[PDB]
Amino acid sequence: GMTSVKETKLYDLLGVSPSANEQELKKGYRKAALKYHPDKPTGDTEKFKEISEAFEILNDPQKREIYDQYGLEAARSGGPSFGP
Repeated sequence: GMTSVKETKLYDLLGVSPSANEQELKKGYRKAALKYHPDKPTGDTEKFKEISEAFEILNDPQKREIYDQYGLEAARSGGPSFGP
């Protein structure tokens, strides 16, 4: 895909590189899931879900763009949902 995003963290959340292929995503996902697994004492469930969400944002041109423009918080919210 096109890396039209602000941060390449989306790839880091999948444990893959910008030009990663499907095989990379699968193996990286297991690595990332092993990294942000809720078994970790901090209990990062949001980060575990963020793994999939990152790919979903990266795989979706709408949220991909929103990520570039505003960032992850906006992209994951489906837009600049930042009220006063």
